[PDB]
Amino acid sequence: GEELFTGVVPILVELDGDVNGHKFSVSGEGEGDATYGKLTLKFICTTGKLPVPWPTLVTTLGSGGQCFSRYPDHMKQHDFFKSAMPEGYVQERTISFKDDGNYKTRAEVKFEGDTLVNRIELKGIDFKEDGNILGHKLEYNYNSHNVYITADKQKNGIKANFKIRHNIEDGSVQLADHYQQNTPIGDGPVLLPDNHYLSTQSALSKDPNEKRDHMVLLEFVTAAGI
Repeated sequence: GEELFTGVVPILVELDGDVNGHKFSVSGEGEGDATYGKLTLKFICTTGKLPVPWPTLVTTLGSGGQCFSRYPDHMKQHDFFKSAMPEGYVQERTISFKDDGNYKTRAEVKFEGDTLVNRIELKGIDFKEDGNILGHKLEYNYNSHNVYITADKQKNGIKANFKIRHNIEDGSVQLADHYQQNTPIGDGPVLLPDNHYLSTQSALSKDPNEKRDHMVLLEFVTAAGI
């Protein structure tokens, strides 16, 4: 439940991807603090260079940030993510880049000891050869986003819909529409929320001592709407 997130929880993230035939793997480690709604993670591409830009992977790789959200006192009954723990939940997403391809995922966020683990299977198709993604025209940055959550009582889980604004180097913005569905792994009672949002902010940086392809993610997630 929410009892497992009172202190600093260590995180381990693993991702196997396949974008337009290009195969890659990403490892990540870090820690989250639900009291501050903070998440700090370091990702490394274990297969060499990443064939997609790092900003396009933030919501998938940093999906654990949704579990570390600071929910206000009058809202702690709308926290699905924490209530699904230790057994966790299965997450499936469809990220649609406007005028380009899409990413289809299958993720699992659960507890393995004192460590929260996020394992993802990603498949990307229909990307343009010299488009914003495969052409690496995205700036190494990120903007704020609100994750609009609604309950799916039929499947005992939740649904989420949101838009990500990716800044391009020429001045344009690349829209990435997100569709999300979560369902618990366990049979025990989970918290089914009313309509609300997760106010999320993401800051990206580099580690000047890491020679490998990496990304440092600092995320701040707070709940609101009710």
